[PDB]
Amino acid sequence: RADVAQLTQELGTAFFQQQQLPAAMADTFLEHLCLLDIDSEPVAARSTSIIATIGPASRSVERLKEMIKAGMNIARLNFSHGSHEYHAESIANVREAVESFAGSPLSYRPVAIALDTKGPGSGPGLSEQDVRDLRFGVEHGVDIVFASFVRKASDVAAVRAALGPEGHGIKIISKIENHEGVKRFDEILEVSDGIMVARGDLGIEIPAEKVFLAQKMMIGRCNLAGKPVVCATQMLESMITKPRPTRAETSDVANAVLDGADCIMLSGETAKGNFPVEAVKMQHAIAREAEAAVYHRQLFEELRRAAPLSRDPTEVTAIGAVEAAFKCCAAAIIVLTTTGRSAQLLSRYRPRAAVIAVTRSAQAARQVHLCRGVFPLLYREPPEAIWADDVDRRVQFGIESGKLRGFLRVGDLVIVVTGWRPGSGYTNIMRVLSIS
Amino acid sequence: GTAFFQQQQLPAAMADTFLEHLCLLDIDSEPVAARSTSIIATIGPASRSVERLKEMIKAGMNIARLNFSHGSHEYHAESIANVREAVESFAGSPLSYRPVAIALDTKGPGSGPGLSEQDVRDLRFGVEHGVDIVFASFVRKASDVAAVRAALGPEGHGIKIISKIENHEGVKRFDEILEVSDGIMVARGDLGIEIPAEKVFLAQKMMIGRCNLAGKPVVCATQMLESMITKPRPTRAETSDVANAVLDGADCIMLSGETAKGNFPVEAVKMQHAIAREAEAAVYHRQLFEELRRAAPLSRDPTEVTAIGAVEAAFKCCAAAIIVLTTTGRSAQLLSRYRPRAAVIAVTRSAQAARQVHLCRGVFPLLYREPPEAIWADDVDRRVQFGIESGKLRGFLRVGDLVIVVTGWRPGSGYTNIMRVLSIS
Amino acid sequence: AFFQQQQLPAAMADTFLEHLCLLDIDSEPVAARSTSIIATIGPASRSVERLKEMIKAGMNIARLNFSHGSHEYHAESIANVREAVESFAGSPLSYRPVAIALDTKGPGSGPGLSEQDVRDLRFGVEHGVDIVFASFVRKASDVAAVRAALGPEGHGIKIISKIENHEGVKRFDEILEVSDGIMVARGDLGIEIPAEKVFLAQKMMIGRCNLAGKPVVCATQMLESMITKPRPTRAETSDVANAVLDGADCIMLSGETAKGNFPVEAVKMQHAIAREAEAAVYHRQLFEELRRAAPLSRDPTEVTAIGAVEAAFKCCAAAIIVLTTTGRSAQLLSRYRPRAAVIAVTRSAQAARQVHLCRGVFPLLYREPPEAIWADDVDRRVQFGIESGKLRGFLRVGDLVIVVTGWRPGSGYTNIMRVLSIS
Amino acid sequence: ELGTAFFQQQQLPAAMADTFLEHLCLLDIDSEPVAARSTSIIATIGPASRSVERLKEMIKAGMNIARLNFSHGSHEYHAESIANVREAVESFAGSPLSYRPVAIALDTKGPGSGPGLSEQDVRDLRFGVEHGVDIVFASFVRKASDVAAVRAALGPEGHGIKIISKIENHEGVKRFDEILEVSDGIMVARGDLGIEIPAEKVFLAQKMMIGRCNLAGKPVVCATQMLESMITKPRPTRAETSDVANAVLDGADCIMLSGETAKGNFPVEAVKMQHAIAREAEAAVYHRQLFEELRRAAPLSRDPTEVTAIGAVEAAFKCCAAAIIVLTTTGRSAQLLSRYRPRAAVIAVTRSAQAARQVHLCRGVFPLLYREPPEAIWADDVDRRVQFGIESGKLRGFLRVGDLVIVVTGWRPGSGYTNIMRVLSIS
Ligand SMILES: O=P(O)(O)OC[C@H]1O[C@](O)(COP(=O)(O)O)[C@@H](O)[C@@H]1O
Ligand SMILES: O=P(O)(O)OC[C@H]1O[C@](O)(COP(=O)(O)O)[C@@H](O)[C@@H]1O
Ligand SMILES: O=P(O)(O)OC[C@H]1O[C@](O)(COP(=O)(O)O)[C@@H](O)[C@@H]1O
Ligand SMILES: O=P(O)(O)OC[C@H]1O[C@](O)(COP(=O)(O)O)[C@@H](O)[C@@H]1O
Ligand SMILES: [K+]
Ligand SMILES: [K+]
Ligand SMILES: [K+]
Ligand SMILES: [K+]
Ligand SMILES: [Mg+2]
Ligand SMILES: [Mg+2]
Ligand SMILES: [Mg+2]
Ligand SMILES: [Mg+2]
Ligand code: NA
Ligand code: NA
Ligand code: NA
Repeated sequence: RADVAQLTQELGTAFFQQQQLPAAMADTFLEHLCLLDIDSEPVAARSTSIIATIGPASRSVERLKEMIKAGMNIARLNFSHGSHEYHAESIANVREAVESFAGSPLSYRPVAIALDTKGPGSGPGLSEQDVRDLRFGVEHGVDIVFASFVRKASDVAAVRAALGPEGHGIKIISKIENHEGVKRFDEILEVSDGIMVARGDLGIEIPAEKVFLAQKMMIGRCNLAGKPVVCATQMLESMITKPRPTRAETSDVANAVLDGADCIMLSGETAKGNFPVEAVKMQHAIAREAEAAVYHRQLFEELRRAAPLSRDPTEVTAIGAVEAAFKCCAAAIIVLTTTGRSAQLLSRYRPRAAVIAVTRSAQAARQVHLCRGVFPLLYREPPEAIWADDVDRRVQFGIESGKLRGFLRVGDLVIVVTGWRPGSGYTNIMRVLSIS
Repeated sequence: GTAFFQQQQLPAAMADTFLEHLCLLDIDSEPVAARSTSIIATIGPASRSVERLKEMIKAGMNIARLNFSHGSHEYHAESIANVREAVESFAGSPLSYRPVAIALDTKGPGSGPGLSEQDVRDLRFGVEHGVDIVFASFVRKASDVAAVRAALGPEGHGIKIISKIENHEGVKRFDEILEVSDGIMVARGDLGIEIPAEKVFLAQKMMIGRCNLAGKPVVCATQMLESMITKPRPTRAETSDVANAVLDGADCIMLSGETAKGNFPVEAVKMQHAIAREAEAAVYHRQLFEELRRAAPLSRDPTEVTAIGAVEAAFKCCAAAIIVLTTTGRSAQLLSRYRPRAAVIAVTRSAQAARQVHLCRGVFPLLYREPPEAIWADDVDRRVQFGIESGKLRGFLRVGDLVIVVTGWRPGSGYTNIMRVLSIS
Repeated sequence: AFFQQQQLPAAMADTFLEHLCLLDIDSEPVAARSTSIIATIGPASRSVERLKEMIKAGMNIARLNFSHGSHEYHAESIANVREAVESFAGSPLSYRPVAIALDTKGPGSGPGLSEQDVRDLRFGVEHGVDIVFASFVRKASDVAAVRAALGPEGHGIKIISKIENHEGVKRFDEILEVSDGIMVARGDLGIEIPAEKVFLAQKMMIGRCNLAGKPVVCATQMLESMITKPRPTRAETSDVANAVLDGADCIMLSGETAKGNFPVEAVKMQHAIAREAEAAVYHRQLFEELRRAAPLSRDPTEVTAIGAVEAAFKCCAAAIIVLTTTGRSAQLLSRYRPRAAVIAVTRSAQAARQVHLCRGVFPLLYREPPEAIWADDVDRRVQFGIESGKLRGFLRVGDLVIVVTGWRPGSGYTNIMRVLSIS
Repeated sequence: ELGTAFFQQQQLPAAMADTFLEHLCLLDIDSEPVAARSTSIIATIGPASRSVERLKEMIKAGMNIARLNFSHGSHEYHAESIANVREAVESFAGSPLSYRPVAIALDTKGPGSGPGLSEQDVRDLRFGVEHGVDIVFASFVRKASDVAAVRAALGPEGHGIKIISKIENHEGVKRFDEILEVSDGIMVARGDLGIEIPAEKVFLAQKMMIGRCNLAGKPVVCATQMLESMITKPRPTRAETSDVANAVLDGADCIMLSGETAKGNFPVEAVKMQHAIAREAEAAVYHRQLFEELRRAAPLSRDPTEVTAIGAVEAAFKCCAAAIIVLTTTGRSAQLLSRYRPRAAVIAVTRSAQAARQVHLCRGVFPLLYREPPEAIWADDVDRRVQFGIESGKLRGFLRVGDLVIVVTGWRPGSGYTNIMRVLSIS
């Protein structure tokens, strides 16, 4: 207790009874489980992003507005079904629903658009349909590609080549769907931006009883590499027909978050099901509960022990900022980022504190949804004449959005992460600030 | 030789952190050990046939659950007769005979504040028909367990009482309930309606952790393979749920509609068996054993002291099994609480203890039928040899394997105090 | 080559046992010596010429034992120490501050702070001593009497309570609470309690001081045989190494420097052993345990300190440069025992002297002209830390350093940590 | 059932701590040691400690191993020292409470230069075999071939003599692994080591060698200048008491006295001081981390003696066992228990007088020489030896009725079959 006694006197016992903080303070994983409390309410914003597949049940602008409000962060377009005209209309509807909230930039929630490819089929690699669909993606400015049936590093290179010179900024998330993809995982992760554990095909390609081993291994390896990992397929399957999920489905969603997944996905549940909005709301409710149940004490210790020494100032600042956030129970870590990289490096240490990422790049704001606990804020103001004042205005924008979004209150401590000069790659500063 | 350290997730077992353990999990590393998490199958119209029950026993069913929320006493007496006929059909080959427990799951208190009159009648029927376990519905406080125990009367003292936690009050009063119960059931069906659905996993993980700390059996129940009531293969969420219940530390996993009324009762049992085997090999024993040891208090009880020594010895040599002689099952339960990787082969003359020890993870009961040898030390050795011969026939043991043998210094329950390292010949 | 030195193979070990197995006599220490050396000034070490050699050998704190000698004698010792210290002031990038500590005679027959101690404490204030080593502290009220005897002009003097008997050990927690630090005074402790129990008292007190983040001094008979012999015994080198491994902030020399035949050699020996022992510290366990035990805090200096030490370990930072007025920001970094040297840039001459009490804090006294813009003044003090660090061998071009500063002037506002590449 | 007082003695509050830092913070000068002293004391025999009367006082003070330094004195001088040690030891053979085996160790002059074993070392090693010494402390061992030369010189009759390799220079430290592999144990010979390598590096060599020996399960001796000032002064310095305590905390199986007992004015007081400090330091060992690390670092084993030893040590910790009674012919089963550093005393019952003397090299092993004729029924002979261990334990203060003990035996007679651990209640 002496390690939390002064902070308990200052913040109160009510603060320390919420968000599974009694379980967080435990000295062993066993004691942590024993202290999990159904009466300990989650307080933090939901950190695991929700990917919802867009289809006939979730295509209308009106329905998409409800889905964004329910918690959808990434809209998935499954190119296994529908024409280019159909998907272009889905993209337009998503963009219309997203831009309907651009009224106030303080609450504007960016939504990424992901293109999920049909796949190689009987072919040994990049199909002609995938080449056409990937070209459509670049032309329509998609943020992410979920590349189907990635079996080796050369499959990812073929996807990158098909995106051409104009699609260099698009994130490639390799879908691991068969035995070869699992066995060649390391070479695939090395050349990918992230991974999707595509359990539908994986569960038919390898014995169904082995899928959890592949899922846990891939999530662990992605967490170690600091690259986003998506858990997908049949997470809330029964909700395609019923308004409430089974006990196995709620458990699966909670366990994907506890495993370390950055994102969780909905397929038939939102694309064609009877309750698309309810499915998004259910993933949101479970992820909030499960994130608070993460045993950060061991996770942070293990991420530090396993991660190699780094001479990169962004990485060095990120670990210092996460350590500082844990020391004071910081409400948030506000970070300025051009590409999303500084926010991704904070996310890899899994802080309890929300990572509020302030960026001018609309694409980076959408793409950072791939990183757990990163809350993107799109800054729209033109640059100030003095650079230091432009940095300060962006930090204040993060604070004001954080106050109005519920993340921050007067009296809270926040960690602010910035760099010494303009441009990407120069993050090197960490500040402890009292919110006024 | 060399292939041995490739199997049963041994590369992941040797890892220095839980994160690296996860990174080393291999879909090609085949499980070798026998499946340690017991399977409880609910009996109903889909699974009452004596011939279908024989297939369920072969598939891996260890405990037959009788749900007294449906059917009369006449119905449940027929279910018991059918289970006993199917189980006893294998008694002609003692080396492969698998005991099967019979559990009575009560209707519950309804709108009442405690033990119902129907529950009193059902509990007496349970004693009269010799059931091994009671799964007491809606246990909300310690007095509910005392009322169940009193309704079982003087003749039902040996029946195990597994308290079902199904509502907010049961979760909040968990410690006082566990203290007076033989074990717990995380009854997720009612729990998921009584508390928010998104909070059930917290209740399940807490209860399993607390039962593991207390060394008392814990059952994970309801909708684990729900889609298998009508489909031949489960969903990805269902296989994950079964695997995670085992990784959480559940001693038993259960099937309800999947075996009582569904079209795939045998396949549901086979699926739980296949998943549990994979998940048990994926347990990070290095941390689990260390934490169970650190949390367990010092003990002056020789059975408890021998059990921790035997489990430590089994991990040191990668023992294929710990062979234990037991009258009540207690010596096997105390070995099970330290979660050894080695199968705990429990040799007993008590048909009831043989059935009840299925509640304890990794305990493989063998019912010894022979009358005692005149020389007690020779009778103990004959039982150890029966454990070895059964283990060999069932694939648990081979010549060259090391086994830990746990026995006592005198006849009768409560005197376990010896651990021996034996090479299988 | 980098990873072969300063016991880095042993530092990477997964257990304390494997760390011991990987210790290498060929792995040379590269970091500057972090444990301060306290040398007792007496007939063998009073000359200005001798004191210059002692400062060069590694003496950081000059102890005046008021159990012997008059006020006139000690005033002359103080003047000689100050003359020797100030003779190196011509090179500001290499100047080493040296603290002056007054070790009291003690209560004797007990009851009441001695009238001799009242006079000696007033002498200390008048002569501007940095530290008081208060003899035979048995309870919190003894520290209060020492503080009261220092008066209004002595508020800034650090009180290091000497634990010398059973009562002091038993009432340790209440003593530490009101003291700036502790001295494990093994001479009297070894006569007051059984000789074979002193190591238990030493290890307990060092552990509790490390937990509290307060300085702890190991003292007496560390290199005893060096009073008459040019080389110490095997037990003496082991004792010095083990005091550093136990977690002592300072190590002391008494008769070895006050009256011995080899005072300079004794200082050189403590310096050589301490540097080897500091590299042999198993930081992986020490940092984790200190981090887990240090309470959660909303004080920005405490929050910045742990973030800075974590960042330093992540990049193998050559140093943590910190700006400090009172020494507090450097003390809060020192409590986490970084491998990186804590270079404390200060304008206060007294704070520069007193921070030698905290392990791994290298004080630099800032004497460069002031800048008109506060932001430029801070930057120049940071560049001074870099320049002094380069000259002294702490830093080289290409090294990474962690820089710790505040958002406004004055003490108590440290809240910034920056990762900086040298040149 | 143990009482409250039980958990306050032998640093049990510090033993229960969750971190090493918390363990240090909980060390208590008022928490009295209760266990018997486990670190053996080696005393060098010389003019100050040669008389039968002085040796009797040294045995009473705690001397377990008598060291004969063949760097000085003739074969006739050392034969008289050996006879005096044996006379002093056998003078207690009447009283079971006072009789204790004492090993005799021959410390060689060394190679000086040359390319192999010196002619003097060959003759001195032959003298050792002829006079039935238990241990050889081989001076200036630099490589594995130096150990093989000592092993060869122990002739056809002395293959059972333990070779403790003395590491005294840079080459010995650098070639440590190959030396330890072929040796029975190691001596950290700090006198020469402190002249051969920089004085400030000796502690690194000491801690490294003790750690590697602990990992290998082989005895390690800390030697030279431990209580140096006691050659002329009746009490040691603060650095000397610290050095003894830290050698025990480092993991040394034995501690040594050289000039302190060979020529000093206070030989008996030096032995008493080492006994007093070792008892305090053994209780201060952080067993929770030590056992966990020894467990994690030691490889998996299919040797039943090793498997039984770890099970027995785990069981001893679980019940706070007063002792682990082990039957051993060569000492190996006691050595394998000792490597896991139990807090419980390891009472080793043996018929071998040589094994009884030699097991003093292993920390926490209390040898009991058994001389009853063998029973016709082997199980009866085993039971009689187990009860001999219990009754000796009761007489010596290790055990009382109601205590729990762990008993380690094998399934058949002869060395190499240890495979049984039992939990017994003392009646
Ligand atoms: O995370 P990224 O892509 O490296 O961006 C971080 C960069 O953002 C900043 O904080 C602000 O940069 P800009 O003013 O160019 O937007 C830089 O100081 C820092 O290098
Ligand atoms: O586990 P339990 O019920 O305590 O039974 C263990 C008992 O079994 C035995 O091994 C054999 O006893 P029996 O010969 O009476 O079957 C005893 O020595 C021991 O006390
Ligand atoms: O360690 P201390 O005593 O709190 O001093 C730290 C202070 O030093 C500074 O870095 C510089 O302050 P000054 O300009 O007054 O010297 C402050 O920003 C900070 O509050
Ligand atoms: O430690 P060692 O030399 O292997 O001796 C252990 C041996 O002692 C015994 O316990 C008793 O053997 P003996 O009857 O031959 O003395 C054996 O069962 C065991 O193999
Ligand atoms: K697809
Ligand atoms: K029921
Ligand atoms: K004094
Ligand atoms: K010699
Ligand atoms: Mg697919
Ligand atoms: Mg129910
Ligand atoms: Mg004194
Ligand atoms: Mg020598
Ligand atoms: Na996110
Ligand atoms: Na089972
Ligand atoms: Na000993």
